[PDB]
Amino acid sequence: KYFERCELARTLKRLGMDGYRGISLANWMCLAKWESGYNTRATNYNAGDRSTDYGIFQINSRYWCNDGKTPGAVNACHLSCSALLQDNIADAVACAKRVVRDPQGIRAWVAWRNRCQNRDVRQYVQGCGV
Repeated sequence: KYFERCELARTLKRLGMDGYRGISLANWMCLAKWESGYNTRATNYNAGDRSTDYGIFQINSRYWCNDGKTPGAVNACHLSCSALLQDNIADAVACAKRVVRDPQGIRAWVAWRNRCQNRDVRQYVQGCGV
């Protein structure tokens, strides 16, 4: 499913993402926007290392979820990567939270550094009632 901007903002807020490990909702919005365009079905195969990025936050199979086909991969979120392809994003959010509990925090996603860090991300949550 492709979420509408404010629909996603409130969906993430209800799932407890607002200020999680000090990360604002607008930061998460910017991340989902640049990672998948708010598409829970988004997928990207990385031919270089044989891994795949899954769902709305494009979480990688090498370390976070298990798809059974990534060489020497781990499953830190303890989830089948299929769970990251559901319209319901509760599991993807649980995993995104797991990712940010590590040292890097939101910096785990290079796209956040590229397109959200030190950027004006207000626009992502304006008018959403969050």
